[PDB]
Amino acid sequence: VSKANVPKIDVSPLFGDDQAAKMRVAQQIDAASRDTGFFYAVNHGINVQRLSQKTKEFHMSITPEEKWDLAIRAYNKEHQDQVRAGYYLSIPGKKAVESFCYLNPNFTPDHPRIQAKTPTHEVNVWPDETKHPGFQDFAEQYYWDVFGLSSALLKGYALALGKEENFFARHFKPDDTLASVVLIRYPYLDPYPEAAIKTAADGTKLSFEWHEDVSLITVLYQSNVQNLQVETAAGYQDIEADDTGYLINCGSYMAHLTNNYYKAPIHRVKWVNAERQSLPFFVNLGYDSVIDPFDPREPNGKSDREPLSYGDYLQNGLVSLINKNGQT
Ligand SMILES: CS[C@@H](C)[C@@H](NC(=O)[C@H](CS)NC(=O)CCC[C@H](N)C(=O)O)C(=O)O
Ligand SMILES: [Fe+3]
Repeated sequence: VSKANVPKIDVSPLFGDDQAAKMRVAQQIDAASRDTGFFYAVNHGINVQRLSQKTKEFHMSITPEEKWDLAIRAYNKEHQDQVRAGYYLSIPGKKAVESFCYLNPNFTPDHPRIQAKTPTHEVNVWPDETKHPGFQDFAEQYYWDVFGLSSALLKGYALALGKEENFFARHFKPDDTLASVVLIRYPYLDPYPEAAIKTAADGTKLSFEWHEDVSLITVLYQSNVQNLQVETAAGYQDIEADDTGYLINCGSYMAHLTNNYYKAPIHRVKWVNAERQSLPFFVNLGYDSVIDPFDPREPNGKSDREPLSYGDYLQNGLVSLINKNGQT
């Protein structure tokens, strides 16, 4: 397969007050969004080597007893409130992947949306402090660091579409965002179970099938082991790895609001027998957020699509993705 066009864009102007420089970044985001749908964010300000080291100290020290105690509902019937947040177990001999998901640290027991039991809002669960010293405080601080990067990126997407810079960011707030971090471990295994390997129609061995993302945008750190592919008009292409930057793409909410001007790219995960990390931040809005759909290709900007609230979008999308590609 040939190599996918994935440009490196320096996103540092998006943090400052130089309006013309921000426009130059916006144009590069527009070009990448109309082409393969992917780019690397560089000069982002975040210490990704320390993120990798802290995440590795956690995955490698957590015990089977602690994983049952933190497990989501799909693995532990006792934990009916845990649909999104908590531990997603491996199944030795059948399923290789395992992961930990956490939500907004402001979703405390006194938060009005947790009091009302609104779908998609949960209070995070954490391992014992004495067993994992410093982990919960590191992980909460990381949520705010990648939140800050994502707010800057959202300024560049708004400019790219001909809008004012707070068009998306106004709907992305500390007190109510539905955004999530997932710390995915893909393990080295000897022998690697064949039941954990899927085969595409074209014969390619996979760990996760073709899909579009459920997000507005996705903001991803990975290790330096090549595995991602993107569908283009020329067929599936390889995305090169870069463990110093963040890989960015649009999810299906952005394709809805823009009448498919910025498509949600179809992508998949090749099977590789290597110990590695996939650490996505899914940029989601608030439960009642609505952006009216438009079409930047039409003279009058009007679209034949209906408004959809972010909450309804997120709940149905996460269920459909489990029915399509399986419980992770
Ligand atoms: C290249 S796709 C990627 C970054 C990842 N998959 C995923 O993270 C898959 C597909 S996007 N996403 C999901 O499984 C959605 C998880 C939602 C989360 N529990 C929440 O509650 O917000 C992986 O397999 O590396
Ligand atoms: Fe994805």
